[PDB]
Amino acid sequence: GLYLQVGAFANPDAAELLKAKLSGVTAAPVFISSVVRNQQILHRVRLGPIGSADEVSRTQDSIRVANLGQPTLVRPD
Ligand SMILES: CO[C@@H]1O[C@H](CO)[C@@H](O[C@@H]2O[C@H](CO)[C@@H](O[C@@H]3O[C@H](CO)[C@@H](O[C@@H]4O[C@H](CO)[C@@H](O)[C@H](O)[C@H]4NC(C)=O)[C@H](O[C@H](C)C(=O)O)[C@H]3NC(C)=O)[C@H](O)[C@H]2NC(C)=O)[C@H](O[C@H](C)C(=O)O)[C@H]1NC(C)=O
Repeated sequence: GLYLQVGAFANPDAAELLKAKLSGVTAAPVFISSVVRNQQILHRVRLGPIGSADEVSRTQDSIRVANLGQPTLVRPD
């Protein structure tokens, strides 16, 4: 499965809001992965798993149309 990251935030409310907005533009699962980085909590807003490269492309397009960020492929850890 393929995964996108749409943003990463120190403010968890910003991450939750972006997650909620993304659910309106994609059918793929949207989730927050929070990690410790540089002595702070970083809330990463991600989606997937997406089943194909073509669906990834169209999902990136939909996110840009919605002005929700510049989504990039990531691999989960
Ligand atoms: C190759 O390295 C990887 O590059 C990635 C490049 O995309 C990088 O991901 C990005 O990481 C940056 C931080 O480094 C992250 O930026 C956040 O950007 C948003 C804007 O989209 C900020 O939000 C806005 O802030 C302004 C005021 O500053 C507000 O007025 C505005 O309302 C905010 N917007 C929203 C929607 O709420 C955000 O700052 C707010 C204040 C917050 O933190 O809550 C920035 N955060 C930080 C911590 O700086 C950007 O979103 C993110 N892009 C994507 C697509 O994920 C990778 O770094 C991230 C952190 C990661 O590792 O997961 C790079 N990876 C590594 C390992 O270096």
